[PDB]
Amino acid sequence: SLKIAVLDDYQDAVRKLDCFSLLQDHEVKVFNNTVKGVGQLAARVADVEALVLIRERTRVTRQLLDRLPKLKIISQTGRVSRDAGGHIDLEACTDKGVVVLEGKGSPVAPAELTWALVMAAQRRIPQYVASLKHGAWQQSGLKSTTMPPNFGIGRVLKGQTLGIFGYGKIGQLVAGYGRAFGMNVLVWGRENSKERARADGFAVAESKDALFEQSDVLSVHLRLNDETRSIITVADLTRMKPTALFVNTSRAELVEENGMVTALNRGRPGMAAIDVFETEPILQGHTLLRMENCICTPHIGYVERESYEMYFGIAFQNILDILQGNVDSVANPTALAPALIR
Amino acid sequence: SLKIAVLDDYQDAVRKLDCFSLLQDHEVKVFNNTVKGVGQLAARVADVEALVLIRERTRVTRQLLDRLPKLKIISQTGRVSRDAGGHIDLEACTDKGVVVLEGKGSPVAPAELTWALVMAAQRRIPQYVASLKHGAWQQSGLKSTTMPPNFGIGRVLKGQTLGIFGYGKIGQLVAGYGRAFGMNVLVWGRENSKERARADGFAVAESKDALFEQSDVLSVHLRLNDETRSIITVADLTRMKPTALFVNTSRAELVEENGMVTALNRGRPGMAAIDVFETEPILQGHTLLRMENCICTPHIGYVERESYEMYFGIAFQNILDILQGNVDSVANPTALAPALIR
Ligand SMILES: [Cl-]
Repeated sequence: SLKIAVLDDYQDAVRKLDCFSLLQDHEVKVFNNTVKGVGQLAARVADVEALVLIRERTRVTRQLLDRLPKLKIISQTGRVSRDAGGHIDLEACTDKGVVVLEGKGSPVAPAELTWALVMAAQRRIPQYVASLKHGAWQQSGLKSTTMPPNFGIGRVLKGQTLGIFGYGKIGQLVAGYGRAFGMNVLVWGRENSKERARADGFAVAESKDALFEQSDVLSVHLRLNDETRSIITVADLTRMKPTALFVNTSRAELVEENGMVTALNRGRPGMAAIDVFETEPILQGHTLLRMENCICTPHIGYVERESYEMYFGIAFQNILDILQGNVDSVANPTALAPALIR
Repeated sequence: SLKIAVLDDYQDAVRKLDCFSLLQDHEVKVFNNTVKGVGQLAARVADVEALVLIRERTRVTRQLLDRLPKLKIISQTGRVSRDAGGHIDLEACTDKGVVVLEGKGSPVAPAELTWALVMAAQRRIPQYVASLKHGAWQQSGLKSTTMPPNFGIGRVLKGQTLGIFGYGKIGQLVAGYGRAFGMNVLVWGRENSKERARADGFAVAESKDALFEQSDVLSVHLRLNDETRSIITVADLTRMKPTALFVNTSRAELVEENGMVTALNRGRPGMAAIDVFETEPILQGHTLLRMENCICTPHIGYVERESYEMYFGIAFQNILDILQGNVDSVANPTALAPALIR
């Protein structure tokens, strides 16, 4: 019987999941807000032996682990990144003999979310809905002199060009949606992405430059690492059409710092839809939130009922499996060794 | 050279269209708001000989035409309905010698808008967007105590049931989007609609009861006529699951008056997304508009760039064509016979 904490559950959804009953033999506290800074966070989880993390919402540093003597298990919803950086210091965990348990993820919820944003942006749904609530009939704004003529009006997807930057599992689903809407789908990425795209019957853009020039909607599906940090520059974005939509439900740092705000202010692309920010949560506003030609959602790509059932079901079962000596989900198995060999 | 007026163009889009230059030899006035008063409407359009209407935005009554001696042409964007309802009194037009020109429609823009609402509603996009703008991180604000658990978080489409009521051109497209997202499509309608659906590979409902009970998302795709008017009752809607979404982008009058409000207030369906209203424009104090579980858009289904280019292109060409004697677009051909014979 462990003291378990689940962090960063803003809408208090975790405790209402069918899978929550998996932890019936344990004492579970779910927190509904985020605390940053080592001191306050260590005091909040001082007695917990098992910590459940929601994706990358909280980072686990050596300095945090120094302040947590009772911690035995970190159970990660979704994948644990082995690369430099990563939101969990695995070596520091291994040093304390804290096991990190790895879950599994799914591309479906964030792919559908990507498309929901494509459709919402191209039809100016948030803008029209908000205007209507304030009494303005059929008004979406977007009528500035710097903007294209009739930019406030909806745009059809059929027969337009969809650029897909990155062809992993999410990119592949979203490319499929494009095809089913009758869009002209072009893919770009590393060599193996191009190969899998060609095998799937998708056209590959001539170059990265060609992707940004030609796309009416450009959507980014890349994992963040040293190769892809700042891979999208202001030069790339300002190559985009004045009527073009830039979509990013991946990671904010894929675009060079302030690059997006900068490009929107220069009028190319014409619109953006984003789900991810450099700093989260955003409680005190953001430049992009005050722009009528940006639609921003609060990192809801994976916030979905079936996704939570699967994600937490696995993270909770992982804790149960470890307590029975099944250590298959351990990311850092050398933390199981005695302190003498550690 | 005729005096032409275009009515009800709220965002002043018509004059910025490429097809607007078809009327370069004429005097065009475009109005940007709606007057319904027969006296105020007559005074606006007192000197014009050609009237271009935007779908059903303005009603043309006998008592309107009586107050308009100079009017010769009514050019309709989209189709002209010969139904007992009908927003134009075609008989009055004939009696006054006014020719009514019928245009052509397209299912693409309203089908894509339907899907945009399905996705916006299922991921609670406007709710999350508006909350974020107000400083609430990852709150959809669906704060009812009688809603299903976790109803404030998003829901994937994959694996869910898509109910389609009516299988014309728009329903066929929406069914195709359902299939593309991995939904189980369920089609209901008249025999020939059900037959076309089975041939297209879709499951069909055995009864209207089955359609309302089994759908997770239910979308209505019927034309309004003597049989489909008030075809959806409160009793239909309260057969829907408390987790279900009802979508209506077709016509408000398919649903019995106050039926949707009543049903939503009784928790069944759990949510609605509605593009069409009994009286348009609506007022800010409209009942549905106040509801957190109703996403309301201001009849934007056909308000789209390519759609406007197509619809107005045809309507403007129709005017040009009848001025040169080509009268194929005339819906009331007997209006062309001499006043003494009328
Ligand atoms: Cl319309």
